[PDB]
Amino acid sequence: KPFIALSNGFIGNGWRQTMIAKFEEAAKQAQADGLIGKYKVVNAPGNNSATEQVAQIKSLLLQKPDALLINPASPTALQPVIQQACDAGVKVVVFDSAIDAPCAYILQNSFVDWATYAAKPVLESIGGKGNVIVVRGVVGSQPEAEMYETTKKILAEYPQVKTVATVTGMCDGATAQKAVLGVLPSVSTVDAVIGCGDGYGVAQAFATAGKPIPAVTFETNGRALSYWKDNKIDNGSVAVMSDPAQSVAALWAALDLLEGRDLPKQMTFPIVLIEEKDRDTWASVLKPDEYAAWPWTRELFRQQVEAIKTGGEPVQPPIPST
Ligand SMILES: O=C(O)[C@H](O)[C@@H](O)CO
Repeated sequence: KPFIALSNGFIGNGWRQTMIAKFEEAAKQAQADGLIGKYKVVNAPGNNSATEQVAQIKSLLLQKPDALLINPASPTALQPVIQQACDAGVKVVVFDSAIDAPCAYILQNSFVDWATYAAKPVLESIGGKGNVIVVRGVVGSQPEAEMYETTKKILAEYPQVKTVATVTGMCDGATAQKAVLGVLPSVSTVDAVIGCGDGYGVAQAFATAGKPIPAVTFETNGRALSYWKDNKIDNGSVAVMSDPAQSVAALWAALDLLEGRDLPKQMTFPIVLIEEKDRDTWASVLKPDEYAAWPWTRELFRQQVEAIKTGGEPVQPPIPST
């Protein structure tokens, strides 16, 4: 039975921890079901560092995986080892990123849509004027770079909005908290903070400074959703992120690849946008540290692939009630 290896370029935020947890739960079940024989997760430590991930992938290849799932630390640094994996007969699914690795299959989300849903409604909620802080995501990664360009583009459409600081948050609340706290004493009143699923941490910085909580971009986790409700935050705050369960979809892709099935080289799967009407539904199911994730079954995966191939309607997976 196949050996599925997963190499993850950054583990220092809760989204990535949910992404691993969902993969490991799905893999464990696949193993019990006799669909796979073995699975392994390896995380590169540090602030999204490609050099150690490349080394880790080479150590994984020595164990002869049948498929390798990769969340890449860099848009470019993994290309040679990806080709090395393919040359050794390994099926390679790059997920939660789009990179120019010709032998790999790409399974991503629309980072552009995410960045737009995080920035545009937030700027509208402050009347297209005022002061904002930009908190960047997983700097060094391809999705972060794409989203930052998108955020700047949207900001350019609102001339009366001033960026009073840019910092790096790594889509991690505590990291964002620390970086924002660092600049608050030096800046004018802040109307919004456009970040990467870090709004709970951003909010704590403002609370520590005794300043009113701006419009923020929350984590799609249980704790942020509850904070949003319990303080009845009604100030333009939003909750949108990519799907951590891209890892589970990548598992199903790998297994289909391993039995000779054809997949598109590029696949766009859906992000997780939590509009007001969906908050309580998600909050009912998510543990505090658990990020919202689509429950991909092998069948739901195949449906989405069929929609992609045929250009049909994106599958809108169901919010789990359990
Ligand atoms: O760590 C994260 O939040 C994710 O990888 C995003 O940067 C891309 O979906």
